[PDB]
Amino acid sequence: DFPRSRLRFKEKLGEGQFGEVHLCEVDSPQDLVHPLLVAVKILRPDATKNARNDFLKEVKIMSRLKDPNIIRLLGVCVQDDPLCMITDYMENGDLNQFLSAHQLEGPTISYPMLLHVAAQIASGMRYLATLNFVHRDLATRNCLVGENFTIKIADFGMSRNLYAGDYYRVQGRAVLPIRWMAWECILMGKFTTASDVWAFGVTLWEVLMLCRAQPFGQLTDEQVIENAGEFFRDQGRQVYLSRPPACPQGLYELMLRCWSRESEQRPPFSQLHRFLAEDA
Ligand SMILES: C[C@H]1CN(c2cncnc2)Cc2cc(NC(=O)c3cc(CN4CCN(C)CC4)cc(C(F)(F)F)c3)ccc21
Repeated sequence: DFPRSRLRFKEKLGEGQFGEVHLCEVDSPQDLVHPLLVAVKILRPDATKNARNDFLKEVKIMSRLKDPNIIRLLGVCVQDDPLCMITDYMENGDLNQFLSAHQLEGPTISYPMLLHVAAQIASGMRYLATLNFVHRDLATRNCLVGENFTIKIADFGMSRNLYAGDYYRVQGRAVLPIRWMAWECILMGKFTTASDVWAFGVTLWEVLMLCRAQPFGQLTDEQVIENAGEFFRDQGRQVYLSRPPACPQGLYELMLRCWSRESEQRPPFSQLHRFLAEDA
């Protein structure tokens, strides 16, 4: 596994129950593939067996995820306690905070740069599909920003209090990000690659809004659940996210295709990348 002796503390990026996150420095990297900045999630020596089990299930998943636009697992420290996972560290935080702090061309962001960010997301989602892996929680909050506008798709679960509003419970049953979920996810619980395309659609709406508003921000969580019912009903009472001001009708009709009632009609990520890379 990874030598703990090679991890040099810099900052405590945060804490929670059963663990805490650290930013560390690694000299002369001859373990991975001038010191390298790494992100370390460490399990508390007080953590429950349920907490230990969840950590090793998460390590198992991440170990297969190897793509330039997906968060890499550099290593683990599982042989002894406390258990830890080492990922790449993305200096500019998540895409939501990154976009929220910028204005369109407080630094600026250009329309081609917005599309370039949305292109990395599609190319990344394309990879997970080739592995037949459903993300289940794609949104800007779950996208990390690095040097030279690089985007790497991550998943924080429901660990950050900042995004508590993006999740609807449903107890007790299942805490869900309904505002990003397709109609079939809400009514049936049928998560697929085709429903990830719907989430991608909503994510591209977020990017073109520059993370300024929450999807269906004027409607209640119950009203959004009601709206999934109208897509199944197909009588013309179904509603959609409005066109962002800085969005041409062209790119808007793309978002609309991610919102086709039939999952077969929704375009795949290979097609979504190619359009975001060619048409502007
Ligand atoms: C080190 C620490 C801090 N870190 C950081 C902080 N600041 C700047 N840079 C980096 C980011 C980070 C991220 C993770 N986990 C992932 O990235 C993730 C995990 C899975 C599978 N789990 C989903 C959640 N579920 C509850 C359990 C299963 C899916 C996917 C993918 F499929 F989307 F790729 C990626 C773990 C630790 C850390």
